[PDB]
Amino acid sequence: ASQFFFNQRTHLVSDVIDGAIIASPWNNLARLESDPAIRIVVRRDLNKNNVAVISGGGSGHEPAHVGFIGKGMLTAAVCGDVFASPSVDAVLTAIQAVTGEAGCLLIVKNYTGDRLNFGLAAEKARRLGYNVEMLIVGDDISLPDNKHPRGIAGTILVHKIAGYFAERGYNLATVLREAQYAASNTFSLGVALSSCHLPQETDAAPRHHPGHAELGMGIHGEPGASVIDTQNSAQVVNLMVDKLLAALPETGRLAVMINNLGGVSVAEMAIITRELASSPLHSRIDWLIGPASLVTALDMKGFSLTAIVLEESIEKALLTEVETSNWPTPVPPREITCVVSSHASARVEFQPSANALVAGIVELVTATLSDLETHLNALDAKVGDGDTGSTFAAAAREIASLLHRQQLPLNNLATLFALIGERLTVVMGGSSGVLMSIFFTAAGQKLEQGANVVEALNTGLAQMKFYGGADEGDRTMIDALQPALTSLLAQPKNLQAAFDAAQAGAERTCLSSKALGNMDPGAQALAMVFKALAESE
Amino acid sequence: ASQFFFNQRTHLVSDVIDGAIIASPWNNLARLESDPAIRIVVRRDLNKNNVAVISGGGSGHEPAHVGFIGKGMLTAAVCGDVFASPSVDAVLTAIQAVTGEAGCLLIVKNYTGDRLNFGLAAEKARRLGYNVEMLIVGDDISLPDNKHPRGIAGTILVHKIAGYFAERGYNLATVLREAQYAASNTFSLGVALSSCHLPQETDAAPRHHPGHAELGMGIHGEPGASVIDTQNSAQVVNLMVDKLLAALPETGRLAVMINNLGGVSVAEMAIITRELASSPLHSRIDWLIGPASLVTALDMKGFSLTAIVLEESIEKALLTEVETSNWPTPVPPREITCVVSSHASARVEFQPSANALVAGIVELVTATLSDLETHLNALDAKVGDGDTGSTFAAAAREIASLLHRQQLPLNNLATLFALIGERLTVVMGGSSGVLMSIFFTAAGQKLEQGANVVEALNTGLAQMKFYGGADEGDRTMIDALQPALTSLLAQPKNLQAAFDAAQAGAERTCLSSKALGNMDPGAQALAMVFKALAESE
Ligand SMILES: Nc1ncnc2c1ncn2[C@@H]1O[C@H](COP(=O)(O)OP(=O)(O)NP(=O)(O)O)[C@@H](O)[C@H]1O
Ligand SMILES: Nc1ncnc2c1ncn2[C@@H]1O[C@H](COP(=O)(O)OP(=O)(O)NP(=O)(O)O)[C@@H](O)[C@H]1O
Ligand SMILES: O=C(CO)CO
Ligand SMILES: O=C(CO)CO
Ligand SMILES: [Mg+2]
Ligand SMILES: [Mg+2]
Ligand SMILES: [Mg+2]
Ligand SMILES: [Mg+2]
Repeated sequence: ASQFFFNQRTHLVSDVIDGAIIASPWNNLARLESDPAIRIVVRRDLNKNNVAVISGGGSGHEPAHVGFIGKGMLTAAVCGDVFASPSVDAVLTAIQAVTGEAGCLLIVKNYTGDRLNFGLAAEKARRLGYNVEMLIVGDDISLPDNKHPRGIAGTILVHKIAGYFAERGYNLATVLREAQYAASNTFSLGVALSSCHLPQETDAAPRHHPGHAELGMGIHGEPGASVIDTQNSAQVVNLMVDKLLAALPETGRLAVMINNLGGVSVAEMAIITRELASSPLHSRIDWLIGPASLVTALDMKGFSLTAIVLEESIEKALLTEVETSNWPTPVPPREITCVVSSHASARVEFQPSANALVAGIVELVTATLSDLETHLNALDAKVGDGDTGSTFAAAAREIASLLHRQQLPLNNLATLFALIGERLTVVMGGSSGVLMSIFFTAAGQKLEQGANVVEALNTGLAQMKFYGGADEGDRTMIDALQPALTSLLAQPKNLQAAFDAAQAGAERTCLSSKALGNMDPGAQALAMVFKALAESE
Repeated sequence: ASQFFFNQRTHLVSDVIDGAIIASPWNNLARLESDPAIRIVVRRDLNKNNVAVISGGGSGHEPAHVGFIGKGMLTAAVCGDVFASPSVDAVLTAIQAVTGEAGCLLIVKNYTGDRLNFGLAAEKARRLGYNVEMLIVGDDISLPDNKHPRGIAGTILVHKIAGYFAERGYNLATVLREAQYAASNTFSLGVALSSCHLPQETDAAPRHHPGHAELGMGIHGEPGASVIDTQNSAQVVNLMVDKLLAALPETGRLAVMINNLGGVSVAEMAIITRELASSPLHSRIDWLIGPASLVTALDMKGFSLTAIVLEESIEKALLTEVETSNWPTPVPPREITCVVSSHASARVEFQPSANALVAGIVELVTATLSDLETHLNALDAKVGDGDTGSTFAAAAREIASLLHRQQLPLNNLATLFALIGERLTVVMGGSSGVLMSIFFTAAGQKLEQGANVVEALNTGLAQMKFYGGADEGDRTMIDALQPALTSLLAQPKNLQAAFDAAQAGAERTCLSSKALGNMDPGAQALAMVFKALAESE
């Protein structure tokens, strides 16, 4: 057991190169022909004139590094198995394959493996006349007590710079110089809630600290430095900023790169951006690079923060656009702005009126429902959350009240409907309330545009179905309403006819239980209403 | 206990809007002033003239939908809490705030919540004169037995189209029409290894099926349809393709969108792309949209596949560039190509020679090490993996052999070194081998460029330090080599002097254990070598 989408373990690395290629925005990536145990990617527009910038490292960091290959950055990338440096054979095959006479600059992440392998390589290469140069990058500041700073997220910035001068046609020695400069002005710090899943069956889940967060967890999954007693975005980001400010000049503009280690939600990544924005670090940030997954660790739920000082040339090269696959384009921290609108109140206006007829109905209808409360709750109990009767009564009691306080526009229906619509949702929560609002609301806009009572009701229904998604036969109040309304559309004055129609429909809902004790509360509610009307006309 | 980067639970949604804004590439996003319980984002370049396309839904799907706001797509986006539709109050405030006279088209994801809320809204809006229109999107094909297809990943394509016609200045009724057209030509299917983590303490971990994968897992984390008996990339992707082909025309070009639900590694996402590339679906794909996180479910470890038929207008509108935050730019499935190089073999050339002197050393040195094997293994056992003696002997026995078979270029050192360098890594695996290769290899390139034996050795060392990262005092063989080499650089012929130097250094490594039983194998190995040399001169 594990949790990894992959086919043939042994074709893992390869398959990733393929898919990386099959998605090249600039179709500028190409695999270098060679033994299967050597996985190299090289830019199709090879310019052996300029100094070639080669980079690499293990897999699982993705897009690093095939991602940053092409005009403006990496010439080629050497990929080894998951979390393991390539062979010497491969780093060499790469130098030869793409290095011209201007030379090549190997940019290696600070780890004894990559160093040793890329190193022996660079040597066997020097010996073949190739002018080689190697720059070890160590930007992690998470373990100051350790001799060799781990190389992480910041590495790619070192590329951006090196690549700049490379394309401009500068001498190898000038590339290296400018490359190291950036490096020594780069500081990265990472945090993670839980490690990453691997492409193999393992003992137990990934390292994890319940409720806590590990600071400085290595991209290979290495153990970090400390453990923060919380998972709180603000707190955690601030702490990181301190440790970051603690190792950055007391003054100097800078660009900050927010890296997603692979398993943080886009949402979370966003909060973290808001956190760093309100960070004591804000007042010196002229640029943001992220949120984005730039140098990940498989699906590790962690993010990183990389700061780079803008002294001299650095900034110029950052901002220069390039032709890579995943390189993000620096963006100055925008300022949240509040746009305003001429927002007209919806609160329906009305002027109280009396109307012996309509009032008699509003009274009868409202009252009818109000008594059922208990029984409808009973029915809703064998079916759902036993809240129907109470829910429906709230809406009734409310309009019933407004009736008695003489505050109802009885003389104008299109307005009375619109009013009821705009009030039920309040007294009654839940879908019902909204559905019962959609009904009248849509109804009143049919009456308004000059239509009879039955045509509005029927349309108020059509809308209730459109949004509510319910048809006849779904064991719903629609099962009694429609029939009832379809009967009034024929014989507009025959209330017995419409009553019977509802009662029949209300009964169908009784013939498909999975819990007359299986009856759908809505249907009943409806039917008993039309029954009330009929026993008075 | 949980696993979520967030500060104030109640400011969750808001905070995400902020960070989404603070990163706007086009600085075209702005929050609409309103009560705090109403979270709306609207494009700054509001053009009431064109029909406004409003969309929304819960949070946690991220960049959807604030990410797709701007020229060419969404006018505004209404955001509700995590995995919960916005209020009616909010969907309305949005329509008013940005809808002109040309009207507005609400594009809603198929879920009873969003429908009901955005619906009552659209109604209360119609009533205020606003020409409103609502399009429910349902592209999930994972549960054909269900009445209402869930809305997912494909939704954004529906936007791309609707937005197209909107900006061109078309009539509301033309937008809707073209919008629905795309929708009905969109088919999505998702898979997940495990659900997502939420911003709250919960009973147990997210749904998960050890070794298996859930098909049709809802973006809210709903239960999917089936469960595949494997996690295999190829298998899983193929199955999805079948079910996809099963619901797509037997003929027709199409674009496919590969969506990352939030928690899949970039690497995995890439394999899945390679899988779909070799899929029975390839021969009809003129475009790829992804891999990318477009409509996620927090950190859910799953991906989705959305197919859209290119009949008529659809394709024209897809490809049109827009001014959004996260909209990807369709890219035709590239073809992996193999670039070739003029790769010169490194295999060092040499012509056998005899040399009484040098051979006497190669013999003495090689032999000296060869005997230690046992003792060096003992020392390496109290310190590391008890493999030193054996490792070092392999390298010795090997050169010792080559000595005896008269196959060594004894007459030319620069070549003998270069040869030994190019052979030790083979007989001896592990860092030692590589270090011992870096030594001689770099050495031979110093002798080659005309230098004495001691200057090469000293340089071979300098390199070993540069790549190996070890300095004097790190309890390493460097602790005996350097002193020894530093002694020969002064008195080049005094072997006793150099011996003593090593023996002293070898002894320092003895004064900092954490396991003369604490001695570093490397150091000893070295010292006993210079001792051998001295007891013969
Ligand atoms: N399209 C529809 N979808 C769902 N329910 C409907 C629909 N049309 C009518 N109903 C009725 O809605 C009633 C539900 O009762 P109600 O008093 O709202 O409690 P509830 O809906 O079960 N809980 P809640 O989701 O919080 O509103 C049922 O009796 C159904 O008859
Ligand atoms: N960076 C370094 N530079 C120089 N010498 C080193 C360095 N690291 C280790 N050594 C020496 O190399 C010896 C390593 O012994 P060895 O028998 O190769 O076991 P090992 O280090 O565990 N090989 P491996 O299993 O690949 O890690 C030690 O005695 C050290 O003296
Ligand atoms: O993945 C790690 C292996 O060394 C860094 O490349
Ligand atoms: O998050 C979901 C809420 O219904 C989809 O918008
Ligand atoms: Mg109920
Ligand atoms: Mg309820
Ligand atoms: Mg050992
Ligand atoms: Mg070993």
